[PDB]
Amino acid sequence: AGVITRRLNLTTNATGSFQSSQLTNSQLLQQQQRQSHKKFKKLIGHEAKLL
DNA sequence: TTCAACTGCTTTCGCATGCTCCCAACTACTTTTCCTCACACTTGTACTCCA
Repeated sequence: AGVITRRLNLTTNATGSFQSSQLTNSQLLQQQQRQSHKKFKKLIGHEAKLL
C-alpha cells in the first residue's frame, strides 16, 4: 500500500478522531503494580528469623 | 533553413513489492548467610627428695 513514511504513537478509538496512546498518563501506576502480583522474592532481612 | 530534442503530459491496465540483537541452551564459579568445636595456657594438689 504505497510507501512507508513514518510511525508515531497515537491511536484512533473514538469513531473518528482519536483519544488513545498518550504517553505516561498511566506509567506512574504501571511500574508500581508490576512487582506486587508475584510473591516472595526472598530479599529478606529480619524476616525468616521468624519463618 | 533544418532538424532533432527532452521535457511534459496522457491513456491503458496493474502486473505491486524489496548501528546486528535478544534470548535461549549449556555450564561454572561465586554469592550469601548459617553451623559445630579443635588448639593452647594456666591452675590446682599433691609426695619427692629435701637439711
